[PDB]
Amino acid sequence: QTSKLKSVLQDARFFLIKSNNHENVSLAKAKGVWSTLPVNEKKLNLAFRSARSVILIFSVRESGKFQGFARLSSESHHGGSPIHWVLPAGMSAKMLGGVFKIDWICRRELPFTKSAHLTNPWNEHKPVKIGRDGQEIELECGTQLCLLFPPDESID
RNA sequence: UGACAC
Repeated sequence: QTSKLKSVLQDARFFLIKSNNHENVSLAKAKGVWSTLPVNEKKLNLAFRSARSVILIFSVRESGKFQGFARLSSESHHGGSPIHWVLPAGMSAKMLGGVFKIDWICRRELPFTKSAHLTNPWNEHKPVKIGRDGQEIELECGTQLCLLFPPDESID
């Protein structure tokens, strides 16, 4: 069975998160928080109240593989210092700082070959690895991704 | 409005 995690997959909204470097994803799991473009933080903040739960799926541009997924624990923060994100070329911190708490359901990576049979109809019907940051994935599509993640038992 | 698949 999928343990208590299944409780989210029955009604949660899934979101495709991208990153320009593996360092932002690695830093986000080391901090237990995340940040993204202000148009995406808005979609995640509004999805938080309208859904039973929100799930953020992590990915890197050059990797094409998923680095993990985590449940949005809270809305974006403000009035305090931001996280030390690794800003890629042409990026600036002014688009960030809306840092939100997240709960890592799995720290492990997952190659797209396991999810190759999946596609997002809430998009151009393209595979789950394509599409921009903040793209909303279908309820049952993103659910299936959570079922095909490997166990994090490699950590200990 | 600024982290698509390569």
